[PDB]
Amino acid sequence: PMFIVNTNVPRASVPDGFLSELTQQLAQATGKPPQYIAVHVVPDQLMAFGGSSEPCALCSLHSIGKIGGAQNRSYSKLLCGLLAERLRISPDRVYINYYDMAAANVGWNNSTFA
Amino acid sequence: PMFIVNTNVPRASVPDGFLSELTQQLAQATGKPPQYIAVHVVPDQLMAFGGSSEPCALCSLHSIGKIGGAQNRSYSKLLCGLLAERLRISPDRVYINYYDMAAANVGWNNSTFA
Amino acid sequence: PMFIVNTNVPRASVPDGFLSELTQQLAQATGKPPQYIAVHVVPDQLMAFGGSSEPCALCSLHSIGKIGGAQNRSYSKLLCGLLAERLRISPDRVYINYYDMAAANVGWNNSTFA
Repeated sequence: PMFIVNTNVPRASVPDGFLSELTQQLAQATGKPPQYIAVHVVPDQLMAFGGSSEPCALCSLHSIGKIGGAQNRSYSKLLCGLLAERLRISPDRVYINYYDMAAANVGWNNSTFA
Repeated sequence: PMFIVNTNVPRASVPDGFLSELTQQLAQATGKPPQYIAVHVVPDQLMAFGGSSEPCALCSLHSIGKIGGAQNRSYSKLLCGLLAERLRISPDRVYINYYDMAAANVGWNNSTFA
Repeated sequence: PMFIVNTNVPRASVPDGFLSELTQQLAQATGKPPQYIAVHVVPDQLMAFGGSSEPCALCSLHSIGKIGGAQNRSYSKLLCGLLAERLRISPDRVYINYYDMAAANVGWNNSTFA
């Protein structure tokens, strides 16, 4: 699984250990081993949500399976929780796009996951 | 809707007001309320289009519905128009990927739109 | 086709000529003319792969067709090869998401490719 967060919150507001916390929590939520979890945080972005430049985040979670109605609700509660607690971003200023990737459409280690 | 623009045009070439203009115009073109429109502009990128480093843009528009052949033509005319007029990027050096997101696959406010 | 790579490798480690090499090699692998190939490299990123911050890359390849099981294996070999040789990123620390785009869902030059 891969999780990306783009945000206008400044780099100095991202706590040390945030990458690790995301890795651990997503391993738990997805059921996948942490060795397969990739995380990417992009602060200091030039962005707006609803026309406002108050703190916000635009995110993606890609995973081979483990994506669906109930699961995505649960991921959204988890991830909005983390972004609120760690980055002080209001859950109503967060979008998370979920992608259920076909194994054949993810490249890794000179091949695909198919 | 979420609109992202990545470009090699420098930050100082992005005019004041550009994110608001995007937000306003996308609300109009998509029919969605401005409060749901998120925009993200990433200047100073290391990129090429057709092997050339002349001004270019790689973009995405994600929306829950309002995505289709005619609509996407109309978005492309609008957005290429804005990138040409405001960032001086030629329309033929612009790619926009469109995504019609399932409501279940967009997280917001601790839940999804499902 | 459009190829984007996000990496924690620093900008000074990206060799001269790298965007052209990507452009050329992807033209060859996809069969599409280089004039239609767009590439984007984003260094100095804050990211982790499998809980660690050694060199890694999170990437996407979007193409109108030319996406599938065998082709994607071949792209992954090529692109992991280039990232290893040029950026010294281990292939096992690289994910590449592949997207087969509908022509109607790609904007270019005030319209779509449909």
